[PDB]
Order: sequence, then C-alpha cells, then structure tokens
Amino acid sequence: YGVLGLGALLAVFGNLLVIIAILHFKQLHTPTNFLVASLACADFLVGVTVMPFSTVRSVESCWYFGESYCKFHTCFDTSFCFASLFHLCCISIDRYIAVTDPLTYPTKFTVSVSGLCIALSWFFSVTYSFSIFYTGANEEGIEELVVALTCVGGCQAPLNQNWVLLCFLLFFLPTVVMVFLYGRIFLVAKYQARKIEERKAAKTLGIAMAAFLVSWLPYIIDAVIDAYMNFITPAYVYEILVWCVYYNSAMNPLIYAFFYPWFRKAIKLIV
Ligand SMILES: [NH3+]CCc1ccccc1
Repeated sequence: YGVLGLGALLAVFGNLLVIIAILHFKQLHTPTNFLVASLACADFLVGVTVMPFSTVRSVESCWYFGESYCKFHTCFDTSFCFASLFHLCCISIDRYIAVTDPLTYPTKFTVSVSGLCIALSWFFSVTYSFSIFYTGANEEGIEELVVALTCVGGCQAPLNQNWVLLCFLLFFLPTVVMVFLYGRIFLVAKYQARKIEERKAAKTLGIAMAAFLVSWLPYIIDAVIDAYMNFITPAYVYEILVWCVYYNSAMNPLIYAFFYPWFRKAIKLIV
C-alpha cells in the first residue's frame, strides 16, 4: 500500500478528466484529439483492471487468486499495456505530419485516419498477446519455467529466449519512431527560431522523450537479456521494474493534453 495506491488514483482521477472533457466539449472534437481520448481510455483501463490486482501480487509475493486469474491477468497486461506505446508512436507521427508537412495537415489527418490508428493500436496489440500467453508460444522450454515460477508461487510472465526478442521488438518500433520523428523536429524547430532573429523546443521535446525513455526502456532492457544470462536478476528487484511502466501510464495524460494551454483554457470554463 501507500505508493502503489497513489499510482492507482492518478491513473484514474488524472485520466478521467481527459476522457470526460473531450466527448462533452464540441470545441475539442478535433481529429488529433480523438487519439488522446483513446490513449486515455487505455490508461484508465490499466488503472482500473490490471493495477489493483497486481498491487496485492507485489506485496504478498504470491498469486492468491488461483491460476486462471494468472493465465488471464498476464495476457491482457501485455496486450493493452503495450497499446499505450502505439498511441505514443502515432501521436509522434501526428506531430511529424503537422510540422514537417504543414501545407497538408488537415488533408492527411482527417477523422478517417485517426480512426484507423485507434483500431490498429487496440486490436494488433491484443491479438499478438492473447496468442502468446494462451497458445503456449510464450515458453518453448517449460521445464525451467515450472521450477522458478509455479512451485514457489506468484506470476511474473517469464519469456524464453526465442520469443523474448519478439517482445523487445514490440517496444523498439514504438520507440524508434518516437525518437527519429523527434530528432528531425528538434532541428526543424531550431532553424526556424534562428530564422526569426530553440530554448522552448528543447524543453518540450526533452520531457516528451525523457518520460517515455526513463520508464519503458529500463524495464524492457532488463526483461530482454534475462533469457540469455540465466535468471540472475532477483524477483524482488522486478516489482519496481513492472511498476515503472505503470508509473509511465499514470503521467501520460499529464505530458499530453495537460502541458498545452489550449486544453487548460477549454477546461477552465467549468465555472
Ligand atoms: N507491465 C508489463 C507489460 C508488458 C510486459 C511484457 C511485455 C510487454 C508488456
């Protein structure tokens, strides 16, 4: 309790605002703002469904809720905890189309396209997960899986070497697009501040890239190499690693849709 409970409140209280204040307000019905709503829905579902159950799992060091719960609790965690990354990847593509190609931003980014990004971000991130935890492709060698995971108790979704690389590659692509489309923007926003005569572009892009890298990267990096160098990593030093991505999902509605003044201005008209 304590720290873990606070992260659950933020992931729902700080996220309910974004999903409530888009549907009700017709001033914010822009196609780019519907992607933020879908991202908010995914983060809210993380906060309501997977986080409370994983809270007790990390404080009792055992899966009290049977085995079906586990066979199920893991798969959707991997499913729509990795669906938060695709939304960031697509928001990056948004910014890139807005800035690099400014003449045709409303032409290419209609609602029809922002509706095709949500379906991809929601269905693809799920069909690959549910085909790994249930079908049994997650573990090609189960003899080592049983001793470390089942007999002691608890669930940590260990991955074998052949398939752990695939897990990594569904974080590399959501990350390679984010940095490549923010490296170019940093330069473009640099040459245009010198043209007027920079300070703000570096600060804004820094936060939008450090928040993602400081949370998702450390956990996945330690989770991809643990299928090669045996499993020397202690189980107790893994709870913080799984909670980092939960932390990231709590701050998301704060870096996006909260750091911009066009949203605070529209939401300040409550009274
Ligand atoms: N919080 C863990 C979510 C997760 C775990 C492993 C692969 C992809 C996503």
